[PDB]
Amino acid sequence: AAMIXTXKYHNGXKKYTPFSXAEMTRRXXRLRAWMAKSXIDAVLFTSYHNINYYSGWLYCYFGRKYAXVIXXVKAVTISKGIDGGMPWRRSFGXNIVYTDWKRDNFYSAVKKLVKGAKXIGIEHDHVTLXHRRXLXKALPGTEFVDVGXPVMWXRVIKSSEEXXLIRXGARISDIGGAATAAAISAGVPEYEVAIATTXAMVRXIARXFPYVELMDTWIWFQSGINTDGAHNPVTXRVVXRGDILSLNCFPMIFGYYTALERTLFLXXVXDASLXIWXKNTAVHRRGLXLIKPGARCKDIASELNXMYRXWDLLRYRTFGYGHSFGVLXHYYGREAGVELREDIXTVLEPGMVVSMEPMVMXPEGEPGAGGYREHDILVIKENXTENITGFPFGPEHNIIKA
Amino acid sequence: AAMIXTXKYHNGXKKYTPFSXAEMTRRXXRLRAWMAKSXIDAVLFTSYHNINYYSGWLYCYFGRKYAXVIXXVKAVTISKGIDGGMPWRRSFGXNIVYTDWKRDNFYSAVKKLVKGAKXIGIEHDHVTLXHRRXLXKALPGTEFVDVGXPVMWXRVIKSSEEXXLIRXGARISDIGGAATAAAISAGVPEYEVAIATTXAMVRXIARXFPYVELMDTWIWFQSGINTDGAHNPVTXRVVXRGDILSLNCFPMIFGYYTALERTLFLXXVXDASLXIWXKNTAVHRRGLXLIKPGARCKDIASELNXMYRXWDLLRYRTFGYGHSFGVLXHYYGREAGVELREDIXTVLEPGMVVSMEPMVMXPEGEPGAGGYREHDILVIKENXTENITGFPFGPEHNIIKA
Repeated sequence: AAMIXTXKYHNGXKKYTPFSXAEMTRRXXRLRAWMAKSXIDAVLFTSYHNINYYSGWLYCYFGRKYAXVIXXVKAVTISKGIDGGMPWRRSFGXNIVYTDWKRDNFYSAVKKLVKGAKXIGIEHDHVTLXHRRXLXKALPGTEFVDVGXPVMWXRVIKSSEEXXLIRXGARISDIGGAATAAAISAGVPEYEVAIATTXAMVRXIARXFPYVELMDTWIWFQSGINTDGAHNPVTXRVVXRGDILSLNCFPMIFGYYTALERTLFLXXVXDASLXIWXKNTAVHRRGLXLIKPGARCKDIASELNXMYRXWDLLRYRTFGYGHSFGVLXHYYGREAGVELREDIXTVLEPGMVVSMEPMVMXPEGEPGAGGYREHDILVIKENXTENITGFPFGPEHNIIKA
Repeated sequence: AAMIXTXKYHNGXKKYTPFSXAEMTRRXXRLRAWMAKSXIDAVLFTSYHNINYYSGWLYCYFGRKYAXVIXXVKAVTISKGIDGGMPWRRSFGXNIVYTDWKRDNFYSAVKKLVKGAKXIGIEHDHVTLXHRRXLXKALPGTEFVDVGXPVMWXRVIKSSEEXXLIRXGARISDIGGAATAAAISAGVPEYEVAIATTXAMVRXIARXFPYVELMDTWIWFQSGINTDGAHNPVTXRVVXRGDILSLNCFPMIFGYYTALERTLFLXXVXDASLXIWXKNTAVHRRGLXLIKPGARCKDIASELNXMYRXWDLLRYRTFGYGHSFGVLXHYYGREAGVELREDIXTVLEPGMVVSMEPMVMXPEGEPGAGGYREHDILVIKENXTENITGFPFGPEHNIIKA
């Protein structure tokens, strides 16, 4: 007991951030605005993605509860004692800490920042059944309302600053892109290429920011059958001549995700594979033209489906054509509202940042067996969209003969 | 629709696994037993850690729903189209795939594998409120019971095979350790050290298995104020002579976590800092002796707390003395039932794998400012506990001069 349960130790000074004070305030005020309309007294964010969007700080889980409370006048994050003052140095607003000594210390903190609320917003899509039960025990008369979906929609529109940062990530995506290409050789293990590439981006990232946290940045370099799944982990498989390859760059900068995904081939490509590769590339080019303000997600997916249908490749499609960007990674975020999927009528609006990544996968034993995929990032504007991915795609440039 | 919604396509052949068929069957039958005694018809696992423990396969989230169903006769994993046949190649048992074409495709998948069930077990500590209502919308008269807690308790005990794998991780933790040490030097940026270390471990893992997926393995190398938080990310800060440093190794092998954490100093260490470091190491040696079968987690903590209370350092403790190992990582898992915290009365039994990692944090400006910590893993046996961490700890060895 004589041990501190909830105290605020602000160690060190606020760290650099790419986002301006106005940008961070804009976000926090967007919420207060939504609260005011839905009669909410305070909002309790708990996911990686929301806390990062609204505070600028990205937390490390390891089984502990984390959060951020926002009412009309304040904005506070709730980190654990294991994080010292890093969460305070990195978040826009205030920070408070709780310890492991008592099992309810976290709730004791949310309670302190929630004094008086009647209706509180929590993320219905991140809060578990257990967490909800413990929250009701901690906040007796509070009615919980969802803020998860509302944030998601508000996040689909990127500001110029977010836009600025994503543009910067795309650049690094190309730097990595160049490093993979240079590493490709018959005989080299996949993991060696990944190491070469990730190192390239980490160093590049470390160099372009006065201050920055090198985190989660990774590479997915797949060869042969490993290419049958877009998220397949790097393995120790040896790359062979002729193998179909998949270059995937994911540099994570201040929580924001950007990627570069390109199909490649070692030494040479066979007719069957070349055949499918070009057809997929053709769909890609068409996809890049369909991204425009006012277009419905499904319409885009329906039109592209046709081209595949002609070459009877439709049944080999692996996943949706594109998703929203911003604050997400492989283990958090992603605005489900914007998905280039057949039954999503969501309209594309200026400010959104979607991707075009057509992929088909052919089975083992089949000619051209493997996964084919190109991935570009487009910023939607008032009367068009800007493709910000520089790396070349297609047979004309990606048959690596090093 | 001329497009497949739920189909199973097993592209490739079952990959190698460190676990035997007996080991995996054991885990799946532990559930089947619990279900039988609690009258459950089927279990729907949905978390990273549970699907990995029971199927051996670690999925990639990226916003999609994943699962594994287990009734009395079958064991099937549910993966997305974007994953191709990788989920099948790594799953112990059957595998089914669903597509993005329709929003409920995943649900008709679980629906198919759950026919006739009245009581279904889900993970209440992982299922969101949103996920929960959708499951109720898809499985009408079905009653949901928690299976997360039951699994957590069953996983606290590690089999020999798991113990084997964990010993291999620890060995790799030591290689990372040597690599970090070799890279420490006034003038070098933190991330350069991190890269050297991670590269060393990834290469060492790729070399130890006929087949292995190189995933998530990472290093946290902290210097100066960045040592105030144990999970503080790598930054681009240049290391200076006399800086306190934290070496942290986390190799991820087939989803299993192991760790090596050691306090280090560059060139020299001041008297103030050497002072705190020696006492922390003292709390460490004592902690290693207190880990034995029969001990209650809370008793170990109360006993070590008294040591810190002697030197008036108790107020600087950052977090719990130790946790349980197994299928965990920074973004998933962790058996909450075994925490070396003040209010946890769990009795350590043979077969558990716990850590001993005392830490103290001194604020900026104070003498000795910084975060001090050591981390050893111990495999509890019938009559004692084996320390499998080999890298040295203490001032006698970690005042890096190079």
